[PDB]
Amino acid sequence: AFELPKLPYAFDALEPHFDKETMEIHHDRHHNTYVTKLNAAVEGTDLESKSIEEIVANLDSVPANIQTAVRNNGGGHLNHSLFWELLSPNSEEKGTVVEKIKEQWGSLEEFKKEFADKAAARFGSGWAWLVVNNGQLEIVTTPNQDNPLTEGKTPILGLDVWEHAYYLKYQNKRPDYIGAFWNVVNWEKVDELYNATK
Amino acid sequence: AFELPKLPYAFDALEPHFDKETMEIHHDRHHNTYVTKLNAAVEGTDLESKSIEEIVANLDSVPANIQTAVRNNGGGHLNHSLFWELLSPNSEEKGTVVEKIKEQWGSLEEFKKEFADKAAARFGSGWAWLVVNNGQLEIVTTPNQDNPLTEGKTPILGLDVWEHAYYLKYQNKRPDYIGAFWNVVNWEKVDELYNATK
Ligand SMILES: [Mn+2]
Ligand SMILES: [Mn+2]
Repeated sequence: AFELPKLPYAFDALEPHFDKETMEIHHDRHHNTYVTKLNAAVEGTDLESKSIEEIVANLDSVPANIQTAVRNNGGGHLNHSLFWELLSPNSEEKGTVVEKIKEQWGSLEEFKKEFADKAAARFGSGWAWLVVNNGQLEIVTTPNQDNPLTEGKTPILGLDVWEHAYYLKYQNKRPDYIGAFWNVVNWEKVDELYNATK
Repeated sequence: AFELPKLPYAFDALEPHFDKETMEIHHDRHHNTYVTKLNAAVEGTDLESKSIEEIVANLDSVPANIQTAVRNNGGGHLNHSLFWELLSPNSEEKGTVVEKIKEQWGSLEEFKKEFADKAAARFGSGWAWLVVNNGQLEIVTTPNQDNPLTEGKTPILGLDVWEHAYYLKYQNKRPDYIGAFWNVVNWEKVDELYNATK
């Protein structure tokens, strides 16, 4: 069923912000494992022929016996597939969302400050998200590989704050990693995901 | 009130099992942060002059306004204080508990298998525990910095499977880390904690 998407750039395309060793491991091992376990959980079930977005949006309906496996690895598959596409070696802070951000938060900087506090505050493994909730933009975080789509909020930007995403280059300094992320945001993709809600 | 406990050995004393850079960061930053934040949550209160074990044990009646900070950072302070004392550069597979394990699981290698499978199955950030409950041994894992003492079960052995504990040396290879752990278990301390429940 599901497959591991190829990266849209080289492992080292995001240095010096995200290190090449991490990009390789993160994608080829961690993501891939999410795919393997996800396929095992869904094979033989109604979920097999569903899209990853459809599975995660309707995770509350998934049978109790495979719900955790799908929640965690389906989560994993969706979240990382989004993540790779939301990164870019030549981020431009412009476009539809940067403008909606500017209008809602006053500055792009004010927005980053709020995103960074919430992302740093996520205790344990999780993700920080910019989501649209019924037309309105808001910053939420989730534990582990949970995704706001499960609660009917469309994510348009996400940062992975599992320690495996930053430890090799940043060790404990998660605030420095979040700071480096801004330089590699794929705002074009962010736009594409926002405009898909309209 | 609370203080960062000193390590009973050198930063490099557990090599080649747990690397020295990890031990230093793990102890000086990660554990220290749990201590700083716990101190902020309990200062000027009842809890300040209590022992970390009794705080964590009676977390369920700690007022809802500081519960999360105590749970996370107190739990953090407890779990790591146990962890450092539960490790040794002079590890020796004998004693009261080894014998009980032998009796209950059949062998050490059987008990290790079940411990290693559960430790590897803990999704996200967490700990794997050997606990005394109802005068029997039981393997359980907990999320984040939760400790089975809160659910009335006395832990006697504990393994940190937060990615910070192993990423620098093992990266994604959590099983290899669990494998190395066996070589530095301080079973003299496990005996002491087990015998304290009698
Ligand atoms: Mn990840
Ligand atoms: Mn730890």
